[PDB]
Amino acid sequence: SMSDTMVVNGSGGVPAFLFSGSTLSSYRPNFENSITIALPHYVDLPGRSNFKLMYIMGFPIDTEMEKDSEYSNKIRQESKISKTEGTVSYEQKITVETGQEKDGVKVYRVMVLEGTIAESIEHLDKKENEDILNNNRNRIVLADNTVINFDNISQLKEFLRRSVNIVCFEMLRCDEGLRLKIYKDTEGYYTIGIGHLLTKSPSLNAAKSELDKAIGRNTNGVITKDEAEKLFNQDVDAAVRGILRNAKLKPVYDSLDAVRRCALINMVFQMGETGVAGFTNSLRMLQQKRWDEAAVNLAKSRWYNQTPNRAKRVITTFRTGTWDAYKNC
Amino acid sequence: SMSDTMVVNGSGGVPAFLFSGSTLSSYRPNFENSITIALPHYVDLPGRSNFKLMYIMGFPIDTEMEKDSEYSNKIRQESKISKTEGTVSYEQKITVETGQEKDGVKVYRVMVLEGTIAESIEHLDKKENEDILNNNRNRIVLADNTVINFDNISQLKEFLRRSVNIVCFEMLRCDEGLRLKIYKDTEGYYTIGIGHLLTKSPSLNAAKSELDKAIGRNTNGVITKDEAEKLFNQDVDAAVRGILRNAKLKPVYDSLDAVRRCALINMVFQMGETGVAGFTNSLRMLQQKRWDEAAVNLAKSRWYNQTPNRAKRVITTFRTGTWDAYKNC
Ligand code: NA
Ligand code: NA
Ligand code: NA
Ligand code: NA
Ligand code: NA
Ligand code: NA
Ligand code: NA
Ligand code: NA
Repeated sequence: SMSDTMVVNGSGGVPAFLFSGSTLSSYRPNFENSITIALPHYVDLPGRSNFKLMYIMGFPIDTEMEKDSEYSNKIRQESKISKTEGTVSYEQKITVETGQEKDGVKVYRVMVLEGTIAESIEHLDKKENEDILNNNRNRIVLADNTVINFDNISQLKEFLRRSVNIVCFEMLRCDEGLRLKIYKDTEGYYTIGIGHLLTKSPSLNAAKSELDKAIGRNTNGVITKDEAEKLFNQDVDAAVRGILRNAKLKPVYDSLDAVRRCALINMVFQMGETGVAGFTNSLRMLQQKRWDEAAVNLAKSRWYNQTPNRAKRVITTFRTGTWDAYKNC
Repeated sequence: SMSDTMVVNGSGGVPAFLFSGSTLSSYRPNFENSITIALPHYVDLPGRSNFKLMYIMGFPIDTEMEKDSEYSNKIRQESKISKTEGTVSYEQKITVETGQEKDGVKVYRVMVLEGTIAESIEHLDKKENEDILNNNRNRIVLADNTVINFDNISQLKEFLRRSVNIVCFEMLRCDEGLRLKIYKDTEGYYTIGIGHLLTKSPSLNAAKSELDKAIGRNTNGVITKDEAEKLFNQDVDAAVRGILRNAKLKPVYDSLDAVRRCALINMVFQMGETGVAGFTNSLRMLQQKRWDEAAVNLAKSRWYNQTPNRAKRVITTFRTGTWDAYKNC
């Protein structure tokens, strides 16, 4: 007929932009002739059940079908973990995929294959990955082969950041408290959650307006426990973003392990970025991993003199890289 | 190891730009679920032996392997047709492919699937196809499943144009002669081949310089029969290019069949583009397919009066759309 399609190019699809962008993967299959990389090659991911991958042009495609097949996976179970408020334990590897599904067939491009949460965060922020992530369904395939389906890409990125930032949550809760209703801090300012300053305005309505903006709903000044975690995530993200823009803080931050990063973030929560940036000598000792020397030097500061109990806890965290000071808080 | 590749994107390959550009194909397979178009689907091309295609994202891939396989073709035989000077009969459909081969494995993207030569010419000139054609090996798979391998894309395009233009060759040979050595035309000007004017200069050296430039070698004023065909192809191509830029000639040309196009090209060879563009009424009659009226009107012209024998032959070609006037020339 006249409407028959005679010319095909790369437009559309089904899923969209399927072979665009990049994939991060420590695993790299070894098949064999170089000129046949664009031909499909199938492999079972080492160490995993029901995890067959089809490679095309070096990219992995994860297909699931209800129909039994030697070339696709069985339909995977959905995880019970909340896509809105849940986390994945921060040390587990994850697989991040983007694609489409319908009528018992699922076709997903693998974007991160058994990567860390932090690797996943950086990878999904790459500009070359915007088109594929923004135009397809995004999911995580967990280490146990269950799946978390996300409503949109931002929800997935927020879940990832929540999973890494939660590592600092109980530490800051210990030091700053956790409140689910607006209260006044020791300076008279409206605050909620884990030391989250809403406004310096004496207007309670203004504080509620700020809270509603941060949470994204009409809270009437009351939040859930998970929303305290949401504000905390926003605050940690802001702190880290500022640290990385500050030539006095980036090198030390880049050098620290997760637990010690929490201690640096704790200092920023307490005294602000500029204040922490003033600790030139102690920061240098931390960057050089001179833990005992750093701890000794931090204790000689006005910070330590003003709040010695919290400072002792933070300093022990820098000295040891453990949660010893926060056990049973 | 530290050099291990952890990030893969679309760069390189193996063959290069394999899923770029567009494919022209009257045939369109019917598989089945929309979201699985990026998964490989295999089909045997209807009406052909040893012609299995692998479809990915709507594009066909033609693979050949020495190793026996249910998923690739047997190695195809090379055609005896000359890649430099040969042709394919102008009514045969052809398959144009671009790709790579080595060590008994061949992987080719199908660019035109059983298309006409004219369709192939237009398709391979599309800007979106430049990258894939310029960076891979180009071949034609003929209707008999034998293959013509081209040294580069220009050689393939020239072969295609030669195959369509040869249709006019014996007609113009009949009317203008064929000479393999430089001679002087009736106006004293150096000429060769099928009425190919080299220069109006009285310098034989200048004529040889022009000839060497057109042919692309040191000819010393002597060409082969196939080189007369090369000059003819260049002249037909130039004539057609001019016709399509001329608002007075394009509509009639667009409307004519192959044989009648040769008659219009014959007129341009004889009297130049501007001269042919003067035949407003006769061109209009041709465009409207009023063959008898056009033939009657063309015979009333000064052209007919000056060269009635050639004009009678050209006019019969416009009247009938046959080679009747050129049989046994
Ligand atoms: Na790893
Ligand atoms: Na690593
Ligand atoms: Na990894
Ligand atoms: Na210091
Ligand atoms: Na056709
Ligand atoms: Na057609
Ligand atoms: Na066709
Ligand atoms: Na006329």
